[PDB]
Amino acid sequence: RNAFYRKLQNFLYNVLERPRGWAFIYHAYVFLLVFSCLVLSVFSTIKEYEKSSEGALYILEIVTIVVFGVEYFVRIWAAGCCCRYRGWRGRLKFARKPFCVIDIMVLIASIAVLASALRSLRFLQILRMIRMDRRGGTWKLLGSVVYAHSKELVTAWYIGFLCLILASFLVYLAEKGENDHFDTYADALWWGLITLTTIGYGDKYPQTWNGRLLAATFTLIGVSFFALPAGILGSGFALKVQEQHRQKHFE
Amino acid sequence: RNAFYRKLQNFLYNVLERPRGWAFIYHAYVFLLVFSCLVLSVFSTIKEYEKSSEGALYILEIVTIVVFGVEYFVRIWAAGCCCRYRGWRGRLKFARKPFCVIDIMVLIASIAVLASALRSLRFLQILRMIRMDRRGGTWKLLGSVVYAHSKELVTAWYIGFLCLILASFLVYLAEKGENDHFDTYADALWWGLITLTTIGYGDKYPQTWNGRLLAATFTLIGVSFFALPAGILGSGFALKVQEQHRQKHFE
Amino acid sequence: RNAFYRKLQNFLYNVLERPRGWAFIYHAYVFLLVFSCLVLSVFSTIKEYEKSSEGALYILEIVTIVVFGVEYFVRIWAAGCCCRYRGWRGRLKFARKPFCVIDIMVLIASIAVLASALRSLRFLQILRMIRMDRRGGTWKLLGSVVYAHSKELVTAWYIGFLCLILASFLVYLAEKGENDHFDTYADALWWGLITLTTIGYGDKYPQTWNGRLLAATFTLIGVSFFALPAGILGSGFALKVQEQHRQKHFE
Amino acid sequence: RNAFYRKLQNFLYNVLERPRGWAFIYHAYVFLLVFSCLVLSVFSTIKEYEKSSEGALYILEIVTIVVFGVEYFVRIWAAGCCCRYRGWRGRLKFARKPFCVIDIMVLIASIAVLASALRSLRFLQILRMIRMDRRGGTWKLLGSVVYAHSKELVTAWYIGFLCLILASFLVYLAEKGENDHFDTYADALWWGLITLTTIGYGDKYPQTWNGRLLAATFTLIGVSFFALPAGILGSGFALKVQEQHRQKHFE
Ligand SMILES: CCOC(=O)Nc1ccc(NCc2ccc(F)cc2)cc1N
Ligand SMILES: CCOC(=O)Nc1ccc(NCc2ccc(F)cc2)cc1N
Ligand SMILES: CCOC(=O)Nc1ccc(NCc2ccc(F)cc2)cc1N
Ligand SMILES: CCOC(=O)Nc1ccc(NCc2ccc(F)cc2)cc1N
Repeated sequence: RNAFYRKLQNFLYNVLERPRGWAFIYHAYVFLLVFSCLVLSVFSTIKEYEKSSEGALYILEIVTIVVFGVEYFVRIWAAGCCCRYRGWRGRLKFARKPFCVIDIMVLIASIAVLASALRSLRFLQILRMIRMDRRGGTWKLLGSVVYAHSKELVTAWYIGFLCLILASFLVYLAEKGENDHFDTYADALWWGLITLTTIGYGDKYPQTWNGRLLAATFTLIGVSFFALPAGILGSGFALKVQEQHRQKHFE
Repeated sequence: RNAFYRKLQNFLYNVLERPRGWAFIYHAYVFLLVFSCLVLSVFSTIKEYEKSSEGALYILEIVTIVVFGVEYFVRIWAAGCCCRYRGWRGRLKFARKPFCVIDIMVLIASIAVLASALRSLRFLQILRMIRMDRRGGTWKLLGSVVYAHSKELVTAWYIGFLCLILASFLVYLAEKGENDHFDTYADALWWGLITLTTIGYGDKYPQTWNGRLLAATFTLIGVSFFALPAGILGSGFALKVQEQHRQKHFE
Repeated sequence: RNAFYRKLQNFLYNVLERPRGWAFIYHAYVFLLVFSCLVLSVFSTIKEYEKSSEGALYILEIVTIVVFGVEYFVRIWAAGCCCRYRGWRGRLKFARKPFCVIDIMVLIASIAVLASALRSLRFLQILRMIRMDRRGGTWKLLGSVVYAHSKELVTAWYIGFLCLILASFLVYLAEKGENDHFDTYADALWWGLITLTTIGYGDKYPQTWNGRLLAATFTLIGVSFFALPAGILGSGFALKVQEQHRQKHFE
Repeated sequence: RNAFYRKLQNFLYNVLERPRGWAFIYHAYVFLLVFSCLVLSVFSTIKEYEKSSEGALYILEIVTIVVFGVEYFVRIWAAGCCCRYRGWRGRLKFARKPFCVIDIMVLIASIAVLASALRSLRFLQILRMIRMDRRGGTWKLLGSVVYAHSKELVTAWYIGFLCLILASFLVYLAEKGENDHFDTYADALWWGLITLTTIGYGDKYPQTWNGRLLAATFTLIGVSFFALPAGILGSGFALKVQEQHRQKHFE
């Protein structure tokens, strides 16, 4: 009962901790439970189905509190696999990690809330989602690629920003008298910011052929400068994965 | 009459089966007949031209049933080219393939429908389109490239999802009292989901300068995080074709 | 007066013909005259400024007919530089090229129109724009890159098309009774086609939480599959220019 | 007091001038002061909060004039580090640079305005933003990448422009009689230009099944040709940074 003790310790703190193979199954399904619990929290908002959803939602709240209670327990046990955290002092200190203690705090809030309250449960659910990280890996990856392309990006942010201010001002001048949409500069900026991202709600549009004519030039330019940073970062991620691909195919 | 027998067997089960050269002509034109049959099925919906289209549509239904009846026949014959499926047992078992039997089932439904019915014919037409694959090659290609970029993508899905929930909640707080668009959280989420994809129907827009001010920041961020996965996959497909290009230029 | 004869022949049929250096100046400015002539043709449409624009437009029509008359003359003369088309037979046959004869036909139509008419002049102006090519180089380049990526693209066109038909049908079912936007399938297809491209006019939007819920899933998928082919072709052009870059840096 | 004199000269004309490390902190924070001063200039437009913002804005105007006055002073002093501009003649001529003299002119306008006026201060603030460059580096980078891809781009601009004119004309013909949106060609062009960029305000949309049918084809094409140049330039920037990456990893 030692090699089984020690084996299951290894593979469990493989799955619970940094997971490799089929542990992504478990990490996806725990994501599903926290996620669907957040969704039913949204169904609580509709007063026409508030009572029905609330019925099922306390129940799924039951299961979610039980799931993460046991997950907290099980990880603390299978954390014996750490060669630095072993037996007494390890497992008595491992729950002292930063993420772990905030995690137990979020979990205990989950515990009491079942023992104005819904604000608390919506937020703790969100921290389950953000609890997905435990490392900030996503933030690290995004920061790296944003850093590598700082000159190209800042080129796009500067030139796009200028096109916004310019086009908004011109349209404001041409359509300040004959239109009620463009009453003050702040309205012309809302209009510029909402066309250049190609959202185009339709609540403010120019209606004199001068406004149409000036928007039509800075539009053709600006809408393509607001769409660069998505294009630049998209290519950056793909290129970076190709390089990590080959580098890893060797080492 | 053997070498002609055997020649036309080869080139026909080249064209009907895995096609190389001018067989893409035939596969495109059969796609046209199934496609245009689906379109006339849509024209059936307009009651102002329902009768005219329905007139022509039973006729093109005639041709389509005849075409695929003969295609079923001709492929079963020219399937003698299979070195594993030869004469009796092959051609008597080749129609036992999974895709082939579902194909004959869809075809026989086509046969009876010309012998509440229009629901059946719209669906069988759809299965002609999905019958285009016979291999799931498109699904394989998409799955490969989605798999290769799982870390970059999940970075985008996580950070975009957070920006959605955050911006929707802030705008909901700033514009819950002075506006009828944002009545419940579920409305604020519909608004967030429809601006961040830059659809912008225009049915819900913020109208207090607090809502405009908070949307204008998470908008500039979010609309570019919802547009990544198209950008990442787009670069992924192009890069992958370049690598298959060179690799094949050798081997 | 021979070396000057022959020199200016060379550099002129350099500029007029396949241009290298500062001949792009001339080709841009001739593009400006044809272009601005088309624009004033559009100003003719507004009856409030029809007369003013029409005033200036016959005048710029004067200059444009004179410009291209002389260009036709000058190119036919400087075409002596062709080692195959020399003196009598060359310059007497060079105007027999396909593009040249259609060009003289368009020019002569320009001549007579100044000697229901505006339909003719709008069209001939368009053929000046399309006359920019003379080779179909742009069509060749686009066809090459579309050809190279046929498998990735057709993956996107197939999967996007399916998502359209599917989402439109589901939304049609959920919102056929409680809404006047979605009356027939053809309306649901117009709605699907206009959200998935993220145009979003706002004339048709779902208004029952079932329609919002089903659109919100196929939206998140579809809007990113309709945006691939721009992303794929965009990366394709950039990659191809890098390869032609290095290849030419050698040879 | 010489080595301290000379040391701080070096590191200061490192930070103020071409900055390397933590000088980006200072250059970001000076960007914040000019930027937030522009924003409060916009809050001046809303007459409901005009007085409150104007209150705080003269104050932040105080700090901004003092900041750039001292920056002008301090840079002129620490400009002794220039091996060509040293002591008397250098520091007496260094303020004779083009950017420096326009900068002092903008600064002195800032000085007098605190000693119809708001038009002047909004513009000078803008020139602080454009003063960020001092070199046109962003313009240089954009021009380089636009130049490198001139053939692919002009392919996109030509083919997209044709699709615009074509689709707008067809829709104009099909929906000129039965609709008030499309009254003249100029309206059909506004509609075409605003759908093809996927803005889609919603003020003009086709409403006869002929207009819907013709828009639906040139839409599927055009909206993807208007989105190329963002895609091409996006890939161009990313590719170019990868090449500068490796080249610099060597030299
Ligand atoms: C992808 C990460 O987030 C983005 O890079 N997005 C983004 C950021 C800025 C801009 N434009 C410049 C601008 C700056 C300030 C302003 F107040 C207004 C406009 C465009 C985009 N797409
Ligand atoms: C291309 C294949 O499909 C996509 O990757 N598309 C996509 C998927 C998700 C997101 N955002 C995150 C999100 C997640 C859940 C939610 F309920 C709401 C938002 C954005 C896009 N474009
Ligand atoms: C860039 C050159 O043109 C494009 O490749 N564009 C494009 C073509 C098709 C699709 N979707 C599939 C579809 C097919 C048929 C239909 F009737 C409806 C939808 C999307 C885009 N963007
Ligand atoms: C990124 C830098 O700016 C752009 O390249 N943008 C852009 C420029 C033109 C076009 N279309 C062609 C056209 C030309 C003239 C016209 F009067 C109307 C249409 C599309 C885009 N996106």
